[PDB]
Formats: sequence, C-alpha cells, structure tokens
Amino acid sequence: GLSDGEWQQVLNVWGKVEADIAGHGQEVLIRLFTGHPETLEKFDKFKHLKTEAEMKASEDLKKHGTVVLTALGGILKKKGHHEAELKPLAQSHATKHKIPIKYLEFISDAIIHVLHSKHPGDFGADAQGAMTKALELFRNDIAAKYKELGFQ
Ligand code: HEM
Repeated sequence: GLSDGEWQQVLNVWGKVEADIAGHGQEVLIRLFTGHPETLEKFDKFKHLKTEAEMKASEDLKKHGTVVLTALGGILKKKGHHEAELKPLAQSHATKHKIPIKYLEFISDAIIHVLHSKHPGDFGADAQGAMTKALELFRNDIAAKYKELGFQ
C-alpha cells in the first residue's frame, strides 16, 4: 500500500530508468547474476556467460533486461492495480521458469543497488523508500500467487 506521494516518487525514479531502459536492465541483470550466481542457472540462454565481461558484451542480456524492466515499468505504472499484468508473470515465473521468491528479492535489491550506482546522490532517501515499497508490493503480490500455486 503506497500513498499517492509514494507512487509519485516511484514514477519519478522510473523516469530515470526509462531514459536508458536497456542500460538499467543490463546492469540489473548483471548485478543479479554476479551477486547471486545461482540465478544465472535459471537462464538456459545466459548460463554460458562465465565472466562479467561476457555478460556486459551480451546483446541478448541487454535485450532481456529491456524485456524485464519494460514489464516491471508497466506494472509500476498501474500504481498497485496490476493484477492483470502481474498474474502471467507470477504464473510463468512459478510454473515455467521455477523462480523462487528469494530471487525476486535479489532482483529487487539489485534494482536499488543499480539506481544508486547509476544515479549516485540522485536517488534520495524518500525515493529509495518509495521504490522499495513498490518492489515489496510487487514481490508480495507475486508471493500470494506463488502460495496459491504451492510453489516454493
Ligand atoms: C522484476 C522482476 C522480474 C520481471 C518483471 C520479469 C519479467 C520477465 C518477463 C516479462 C519474461 C518473459 C515473459 C515470461 O516468460 O513471462 C521473463 C522471462 C524469464 N524470467 Fe523473469 N522477470 C523478473 C525476475 C526474474 C528473476 C529474478 C529470474 C531468475 C533469477 C527470472 C527468470 C526468468 C527466466 C529464466 C525467463 C525466461 C527467459 C528466456 O529463456 O527467454 N525472472 N521475465
């Protein structure tokens, strides 16, 4: 449950991401994969990436980063009214990709890390609070769908 002012902060922060969705998406995934190498194993199409240099050079990783952040941005712009947008992602990530909710926590924190890394001094405490709450809401609603599906 975010206030109007918190959603305003979220969407203000998101404008930073939308200016360079592929660069943000790439860095989010690289942060996820390098911080939590087990997550790489969930991607048949990225498990060949042995080094961060290879990850950085991967155009397909940037492409997927764009897909991920485009989806997330579409969800965030719903300001919590995202059941229709979230449902297929929860279902695909539980049933097809088999992504534990822990990895969604990892990527949520990776987003925060990337925002500070790319916008140092420009991702204020209020913005971090609002973005964190929005990612918690996202993760929590996914978690509810995971529970429905019995997925761990
Ligand atoms: C912000 C959180 C995430 C968003 C918005 C997101 C979004 C997406 C989207 C839109 C797709 C393609 C459509 C689909 O298959 O449903 C996808 C595919 C996929 N996602 Fe995610 N995802 C997120 C987090 C994760 C995490 C944390 C993992 C694993 C650690 C993961 C693993 C995968 C895999 C393996 C695929 C299939 C990739 C392929 O083979 O093309 N996702 N994701």
